[PDB]
Amino acid sequence: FDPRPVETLNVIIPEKLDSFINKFAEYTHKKWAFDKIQNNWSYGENVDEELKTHPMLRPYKTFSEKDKEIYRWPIKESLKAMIAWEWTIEKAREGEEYNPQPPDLSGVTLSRELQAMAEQLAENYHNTWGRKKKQELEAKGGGTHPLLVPYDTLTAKEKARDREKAQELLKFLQMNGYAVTR
Repeated sequence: FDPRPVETLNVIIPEKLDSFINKFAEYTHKKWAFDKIQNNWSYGENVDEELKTHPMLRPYKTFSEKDKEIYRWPIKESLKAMIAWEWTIEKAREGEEYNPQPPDLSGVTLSRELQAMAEQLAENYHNTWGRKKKQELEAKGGGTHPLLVPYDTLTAKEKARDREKAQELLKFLQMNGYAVTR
């Protein structure tokens, strides 16, 4: 297994997409926050597993730029991968879109083409993780990991997390009236 994640260092995301990045970042936070709250988690100055408190259990708008970046960076990385593949992301249509009530993406259907595109994004997520994992293993004294194989050899249950991340992005894009082609 020789993972080659797409280089995004010099890939520039158009300024106009800043709005979607922030919106999707907020959505991702709402999703995380919603789950935590349903599990009796509350706001606290410090992260506490026993008291189930978390300082980030608060409106995304009240976050500092560093905290917002926790959500925005992974999103920018996905977009930079898409731009690197010369995919087109154009606002075509108007979007169909402490108690966080995040939008329900359960009813969003991706075309076969967008699902196919989600596969390439998911593969890149796996190659990114793989390349980072190899560098971690060596830094820690060597070793191996069972998931260090090509994406296509992974089982369905193993592809799941990568697929859902790719689906979430493409769903929210579509829900906001963005058309994605190649």
